[PDB]
Amino acid sequence: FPMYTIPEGLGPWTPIDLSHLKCPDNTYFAEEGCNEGSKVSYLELKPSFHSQNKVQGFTCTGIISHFIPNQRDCRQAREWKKEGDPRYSWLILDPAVVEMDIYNKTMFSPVLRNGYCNFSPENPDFCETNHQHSIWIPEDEGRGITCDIFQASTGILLKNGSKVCGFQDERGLFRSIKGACKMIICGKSGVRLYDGTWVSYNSVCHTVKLDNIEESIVRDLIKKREECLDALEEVMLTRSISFRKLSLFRKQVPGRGYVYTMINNTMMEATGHYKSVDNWTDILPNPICLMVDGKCHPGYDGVLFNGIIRDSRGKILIPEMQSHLLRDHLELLKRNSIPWRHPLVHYSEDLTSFAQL
Amino acid sequence: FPMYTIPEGLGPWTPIDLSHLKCPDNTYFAEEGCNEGSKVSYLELKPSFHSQNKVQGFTCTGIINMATRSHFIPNQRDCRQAREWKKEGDPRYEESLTTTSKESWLILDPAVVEMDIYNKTMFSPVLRNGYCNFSPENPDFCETNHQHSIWIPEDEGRGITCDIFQASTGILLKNVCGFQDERGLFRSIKGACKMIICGKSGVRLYDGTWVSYNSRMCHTVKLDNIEESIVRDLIKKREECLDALEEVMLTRSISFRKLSLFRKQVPGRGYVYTMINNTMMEATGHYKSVDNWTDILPNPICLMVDGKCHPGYDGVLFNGIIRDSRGKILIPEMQSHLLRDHLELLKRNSIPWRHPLVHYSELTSFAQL
Amino acid sequence: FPMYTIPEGLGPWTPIDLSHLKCPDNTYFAEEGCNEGSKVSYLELKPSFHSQNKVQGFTCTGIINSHFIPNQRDCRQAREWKKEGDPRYEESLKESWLILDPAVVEMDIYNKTMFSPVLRNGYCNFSPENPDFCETNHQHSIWIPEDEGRGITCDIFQASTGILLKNGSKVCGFQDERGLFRSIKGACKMIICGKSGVRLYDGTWVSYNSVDNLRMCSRSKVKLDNIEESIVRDLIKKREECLDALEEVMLTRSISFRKLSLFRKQVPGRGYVYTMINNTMMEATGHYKSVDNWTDILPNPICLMVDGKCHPGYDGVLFNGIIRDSRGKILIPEMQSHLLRDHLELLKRNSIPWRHPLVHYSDLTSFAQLY
Ligand SMILES: *[C@@H]1O[C@H](CO)[C@@H](O[C@@H]2O[C@H](CO)[C@@H](O)[C@H](O)[C@H]2NC(C)=O)[C@H](O)[C@H]1NC(C)=O
Ligand SMILES: *[C@@H]1O[C@H](CO)[C@@H](O)[C@H](O)[C@H]1NC(C)=O
Ligand SMILES: *[C@@H]1O[C@H](CO)[C@@H](O)[C@H](O)[C@H]1NC(C)=O
Ligand SMILES: *[C@@H]1O[C@H](CO)[C@@H](O)[C@H](O)[C@H]1NC(C)=O
Repeated sequence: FPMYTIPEGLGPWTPIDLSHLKCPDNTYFAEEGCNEGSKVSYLELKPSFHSQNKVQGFTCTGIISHFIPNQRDCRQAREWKKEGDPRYSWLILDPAVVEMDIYNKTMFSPVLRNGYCNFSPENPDFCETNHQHSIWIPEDEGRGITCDIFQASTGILLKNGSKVCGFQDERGLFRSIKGACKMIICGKSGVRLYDGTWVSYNSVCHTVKLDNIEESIVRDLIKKREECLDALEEVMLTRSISFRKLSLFRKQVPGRGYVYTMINNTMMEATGHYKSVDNWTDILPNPICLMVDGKCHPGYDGVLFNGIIRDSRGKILIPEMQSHLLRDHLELLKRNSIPWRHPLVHYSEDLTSFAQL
Repeated sequence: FPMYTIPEGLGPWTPIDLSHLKCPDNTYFAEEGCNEGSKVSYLELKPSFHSQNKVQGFTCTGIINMATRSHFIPNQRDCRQAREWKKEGDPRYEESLTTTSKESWLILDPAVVEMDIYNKTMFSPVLRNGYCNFSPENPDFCETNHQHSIWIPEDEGRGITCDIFQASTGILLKNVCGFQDERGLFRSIKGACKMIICGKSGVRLYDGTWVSYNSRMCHTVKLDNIEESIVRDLIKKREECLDALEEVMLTRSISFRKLSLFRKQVPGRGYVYTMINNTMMEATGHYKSVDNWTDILPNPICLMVDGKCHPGYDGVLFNGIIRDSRGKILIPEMQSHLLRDHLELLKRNSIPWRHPLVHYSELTSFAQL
Repeated sequence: FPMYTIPEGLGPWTPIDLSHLKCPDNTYFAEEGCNEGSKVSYLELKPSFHSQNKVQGFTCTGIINSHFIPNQRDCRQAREWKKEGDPRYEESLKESWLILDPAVVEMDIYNKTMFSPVLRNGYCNFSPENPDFCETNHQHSIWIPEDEGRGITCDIFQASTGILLKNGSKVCGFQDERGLFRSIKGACKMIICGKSGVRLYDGTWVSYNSVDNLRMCSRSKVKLDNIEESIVRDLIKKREECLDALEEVMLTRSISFRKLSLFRKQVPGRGYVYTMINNTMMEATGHYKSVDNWTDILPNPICLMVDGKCHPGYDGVLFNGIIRDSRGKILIPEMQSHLLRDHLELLKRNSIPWRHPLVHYSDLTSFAQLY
């Protein structure tokens, strides 16, 4: 476990719900007798693609007693309110972020009926929401779907004579072949590696295979994960989080993983390629500049990503780093409120509780 | 400490308050010089007995209306009448409706209390001074911290019974150091003493289990005969469960993850907690070591306890175990070791009920009902 | 780290806010080749000095309509009628002053600036334009100290006698009158109330000028590089555990006597001592010493030995998590935990209710629910 990790080539931020935060996958396999290879021109996935499984949406509830709304007017209602004249009819409650896999494009969320939904002839452009009379709609009719998900990059396919022991990234990251498998995405053939990255290079598929690891390291990963899950348990309870606690969601080993922040009291997600950091100067060459992708990362409203913030005098507070310095800071400790809980998440079975709005 | 641990002989559930959660005693002692012996036949304690510490009950509060509101000290007789009306759907609701005056007995339940199984002394924060004793001046009821609110057990008999033994067969091992369960789990004489229960002759072992045979200071643990590293881990584990308990009592919610911290990590007698009807539930069981998940999970959807797949309640089992939507058995410790996160195991499950007369300081605000 | 730790020469209690809880400094430096030296007779700091950071105060709000800006002593007169009884409560039911207290503020004891969220933009300085009060983030509410002199004083010194230790003619450390070695590592020279002396790394000052102290002190208000790795990351475990304790207090406005004991200094030396009275948190200051055997401090189940005398406590609460049960047994959280003896009274989350309305405030007004 390096002292620290910092994302390389960070993707754009997507707003998410609290329930979307996931504890990092901290597995990383070493390089042994596998160092030489041939440079392989291959395309891999752009960082936005890994934020394609979060589809923005709103919900719609009709009334005079509640009635079953239909998509067309729900949209023009949702298009108003985005600027406001009538304010009522169809009650529009947002954000309603859902997950969806790239393959069947199935949607998954507690606000959707039976936990999930699939666009069908009977619902071509909406989901039912296990409410009496509320239907869920995405914010882009096309659900931010696209296949412009690849870019050119140069790596080295690693020799072991004839056989392939692994891969090495354009960044330099050794990614092994231990948990690699072959899979087409968007009509291109490529390899799917344990780490999460997909690469286009062809030779010869949530879970985790953990049989070839020393007890000591599999115990440490379980330690790490449980720590993070307690924090998640408490974030979900209190709808709040401290920048300290948020740092437990930072992928602790080099590799692809999520990067988390808070903007406008909403949790935000992006994808990056994590690189080991050995010296605080390597990412803070002076106290006021967090170096990410060769640029000072400015942040927003004093908040960078992954629990990093900026104090009252402009200095960067990296939780892990302050903690190793025994220098406590109330700003790292204060609970940041994430108020929004969507009404129809915990809903069951003349006018609902969301008569409030 | 075994990988996991599963109850044998799982007794019936009784409802408890969150405060009755009790972090397990994880002490278990070795067999290093006690080979074989003669199979003896004996009486041990039915699990239900170990739940005689808890006595279900309710509370009753006199209610005088207005005219054009007030408090009186009712008697058990028609508190019990109004309580029974509340159990079936008699218009006891009409009672709590609003010169002209109305008398009503406001029933508030559950009010589970703790009881000295011998003193028969009940303990609660609802009882006046946190305890109560039946007397000729209160034959069948108790006083609370509210002068106009009485406490009454649901069973006039407070489940006091002596039908608490029954027949079991095991092995007395020769050296004589201890006895082997009908479950085959060694118990040592280490930390044992003598005592009489329902007039009977028997020994109590460190486990607390009682067996009928003979070949006397008697709750406590001494833990001297324990190496440093182990007692550190016992403390480590216990403090970890106490953290869970503190947050449970505060938040009045509990996640199945954390619920698993109350299971006895070692074989022997201990409690088994589950959640039925939005209420904590307690039963007693004899715990058995587990070395391979497939011994309890003959397939993904069957949890093996007392020979049968446990059906579980509301797709939820005990000790933090649940069923997913398809029936898959989620055992927290198991999932955790596979690095497989489940929100079902993380959602804080609400145990909302909090009795008004707990920590009440001498018409009342608790009264709009 | 000693099994436990007990405050010697315990000063008085100052009511603090929850946010004023601080996680201890568990550093301590051993002796190597620093055995004996010359006895000395010095001045050291009264423990109350270390709570001079906390200036009590109240806020006075002018009601007539709160639409009236109150004069400073239209407010003290109102506040002193709250302290006792009087018509105060009858103005609240033409000109009247709603008093809202406590309103503790931190103060830098040299430039005398006060800081708190009830103050305008979170801080305050006296000026000829407010020689005896402060502004709030509400235009009709001022803030006023409880003492005109904000606890300022130079009567902060006490006479005690130490041992000045020698390796060579180089001085390596002191031995306070309690007996506890305090090294010279990270010591500096400073002037308090016009006396000059050395500030040792433990938060203590003694008047006694020694050689090789050519550098003066920067901020009274830690750093640490020459310590065993194992030790430094042990300390980080303790700090982090205390910081978690604190994150939940601030959120929930409550704390258990289990949790509270995580704030006690794990090593001998100057440290804060915390308790609750009257549903308010409370800080004091003492010179902690190692406890090696519980009976040293618990000679008998009902008496906790602090400064020769049994500590009475207040409402069954003595400090640092120590409480008295229904019998009057002394429950030291650490001691109960090592015996695996659970007690609900330790787990119980004790409420710290008070939230002064004017914290981050931004006709008539809403918190004016007549009090
Ligand atoms: C007194 O000294 C303190 C330094 O401890 C100064 O504190 C700063 O005050 C500004 C506003 O006045 C705050 O925004 C800063 O956060 C404070 N810094 C610290 C370190 O507390 C204070 O300004 C000084 N006052 C005077 C009059 O010199
Ligand atoms: C946050 O809110 C402000 C105010 O409405 C808005 O202008 C801003 O664009 C929002 N944040 C981002 C990242 O756009
Ligand atoms: C029963 O025992 C408890 C302590 O174990 C005591 O508080 C209670 O008063 C006793 N009552 C009687 C009647 O012995
Ligand atoms: C606590 O409150 C009482 C008044 O009820 C008062 O007499 C006592 O001095 C207070 N003690 C402290 C330490 O504040």
